[PDB]
Amino acid sequence: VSHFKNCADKQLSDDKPLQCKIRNLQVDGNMPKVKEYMNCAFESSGWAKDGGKKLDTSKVAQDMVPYGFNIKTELDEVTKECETEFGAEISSIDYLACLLIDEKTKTQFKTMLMMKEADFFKQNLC
Repeated sequence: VSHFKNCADKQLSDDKPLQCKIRNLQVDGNMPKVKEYMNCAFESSGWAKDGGKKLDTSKVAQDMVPYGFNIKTELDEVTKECETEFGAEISSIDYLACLLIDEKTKTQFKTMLMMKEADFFKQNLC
């Protein structure tokens, strides 16, 4: 199951340009539809809890095992810093950005994401 493709096909079927930006990991929460999309994709991946307010790092870690990674402690640290920054207003797009910006997590997370969600990320969207 590609959670990212299923969310894109159901929320963004008429918005290939935004799908391209998502493919390129060049989106933020100020763009219309992005907070909604990323909550959809993180929730069906088992990552977003409480509608996007919390992140289950144990599920992220589970998903990374087939790619040879185990950085659960780093995921916990980055997630905690993200929560301190955004507080009650946090959502999945913020957790994504935190993971993609931190040297502790970004390359491992992107490898898992590109491989596990290949059915979305491989598409000719741009």
